[PDB]
Amino acid sequence: TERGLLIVLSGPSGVGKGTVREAVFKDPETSFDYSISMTTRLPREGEQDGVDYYFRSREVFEQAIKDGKMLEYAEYVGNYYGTPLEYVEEKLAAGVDIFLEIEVQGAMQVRKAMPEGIFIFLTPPDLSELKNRSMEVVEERMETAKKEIEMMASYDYAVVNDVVANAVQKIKGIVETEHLKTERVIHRYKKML
Amino acid sequence: RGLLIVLSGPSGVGKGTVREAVFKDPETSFDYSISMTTRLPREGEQDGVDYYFRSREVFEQAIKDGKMLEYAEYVGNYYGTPLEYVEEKLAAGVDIFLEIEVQGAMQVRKAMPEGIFIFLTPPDLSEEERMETAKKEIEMMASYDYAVVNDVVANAVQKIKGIVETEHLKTERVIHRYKKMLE
Ligand code: NA
Repeated sequence: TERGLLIVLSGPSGVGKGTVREAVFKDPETSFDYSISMTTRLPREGEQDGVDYYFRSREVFEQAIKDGKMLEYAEYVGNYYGTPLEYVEEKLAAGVDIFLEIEVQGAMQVRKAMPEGIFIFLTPPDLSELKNRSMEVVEERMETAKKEIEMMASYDYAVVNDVVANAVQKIKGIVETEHLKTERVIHRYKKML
Repeated sequence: RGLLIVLSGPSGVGKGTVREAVFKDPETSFDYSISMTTRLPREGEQDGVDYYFRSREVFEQAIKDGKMLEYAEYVGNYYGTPLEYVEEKLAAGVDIFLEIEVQGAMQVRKAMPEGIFIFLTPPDLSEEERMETAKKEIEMMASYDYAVVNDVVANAVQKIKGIVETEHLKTERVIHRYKKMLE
């Protein structure tokens, strides 16, 4: 059993992260597991622990935060929501790739907690077409572009969401390429011997 | 700037077969790195297509003048990669695909680390001399960036295309493109 990879897809709000993540999971060639979040809220109708969420108490959640066992977390209306280190680690050690789609502020928490993850920045198609366009809106668009390029330096790869199908193909290519790195390939061959 | 893609692996692994299939693929944007040789053309071979056919005098002068990226002599015949052709195509934004023997690949690695080194792996490795070969192939592999099994030629081709596209999507390269656009 080769170690799984944590694949983190982020990028600005409205770039199509949700749509790309859905298409990645619909693709018959992918074999990712979705990251299951831990929450302190109680289950709703049809929800199962270990399937929809890891339902835990506030005490358990805060203890996980204090012990550095939380990759990312936030409190949304008195309820904690977060990505637990223990369950991500168990799946990676069992050889399963985990795919996590998250907002840019959440991604920086995950990056600090798990630098071994593969961080993909989903890019607006307008970023390359910026010059093919001073108004306060033009000044804002140029400022947005500069900050996206600066944010991108924290990521491993940047993929343009020109066509959802194209972003999916590039993401599959990234994950396959990461598994072909000789450090990982040698590990497989040595464990065989 | 174009990427230097170096495909290597042991003799008989199918480097030639995989390189031919890579160039037959309609999606390939790679330009084949044509080697220079002092041997005469074989049946169906053309200068500037299959090889740069040159005399020993020209080749030895290119060696002496530091104009070879890598070279070797095999039973009186020189084979090598001219440095200028590579450097010019890379600067013009063309990706270069170089299929070479393991000893040639290590010359290129020393000269140009920025290259993407792909080790084409025998399928029998996962399945006394055979064990010794396997151990040395695993040891060699550590000097390469990626290792691709030649299980099915079509599968090796898609993994190689995937490697080149992924290297193009690295944020260091993507940021460089966007900054130039910015000004
Ligand atoms: Na596809």
